[PDB]
Amino acid sequence: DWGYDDKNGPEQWSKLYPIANGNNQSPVDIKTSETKHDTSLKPISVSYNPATAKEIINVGHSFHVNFEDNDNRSVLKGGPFSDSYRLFQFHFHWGSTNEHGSEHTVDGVKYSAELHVAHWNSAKYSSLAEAASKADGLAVIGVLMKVGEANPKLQKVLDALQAIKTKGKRAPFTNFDPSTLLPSSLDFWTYPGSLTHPPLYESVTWIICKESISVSSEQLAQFRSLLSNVEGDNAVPMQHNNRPTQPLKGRTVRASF
Ligand SMILES: NS(=O)(=O)c1ccc(NC(=O)NCCNCc2ccc(Br)cc2O)cc1
Ligand SMILES: [Zn+2]
Repeated sequence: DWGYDDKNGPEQWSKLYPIANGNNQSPVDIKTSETKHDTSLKPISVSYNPATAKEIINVGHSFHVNFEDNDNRSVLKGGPFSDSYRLFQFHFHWGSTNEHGSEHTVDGVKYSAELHVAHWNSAKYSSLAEAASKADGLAVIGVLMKVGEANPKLQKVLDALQAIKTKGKRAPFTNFDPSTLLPSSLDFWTYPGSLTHPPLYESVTWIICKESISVSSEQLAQFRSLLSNVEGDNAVPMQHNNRPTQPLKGRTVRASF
């Protein structure tokens, strides 16, 4: 099984998942002197229905908030896309201390955490499982989280963690619109990339917001106090789950601004 420790972590993923050394891997460092402004990029449009929120799950290396994805109640449109993409999940990545924790970096700068809002191409495919391995199958919005003031918009998420403290626990998580977590401006960078952990499919069009959102040192501590072990075993806090940045291999990061 893969993870983030020294024996099963990102530097070893290539043994079971050779795509880890591929040409479209994520995350990346966005060098702003090398980005290309593309006037053809449209604004990002998100329209999410809070009734699609379903469940929060401790998946061992992280926690996931999942959404009902049987129809187009919650969709992402615009940006580089001609297809509509259906929301299915959001989750976070974080690091061992405040000085790192984001997955993407901007001009070498590491942030404290990163929010991922993930969608699948329902115009072309019939399910997440079909879409997840297709080059145009997934769209993920990344938001860099800068340590500073406590972010009240995270409250429902943080309040839910006490009920999913150990691996495999899950609980209803309803009536929540994750567009409330996005920054005020949706100016973005986009590039073709991958899932940031196994199976590492090169199926993701990334949308990285220029504006960060805030998170406090104590809110990050709540993430790190989640446990990767099953109930009854020795407690193993989820200290970190961010992958190092990967080579661009000639890809172009486009800017909407
Ligand atoms: N950090 S991230 O880059 O935003 C990120 C990382 C991982 C994921 N993973 C995901 O969504 N689904 C798992 C793989 N697809 C389902 C699948 C796989 C194999 C078989 Br067999 C059947 C299946 O249904 C999403 C976003
Ligand atoms: Zn992620």
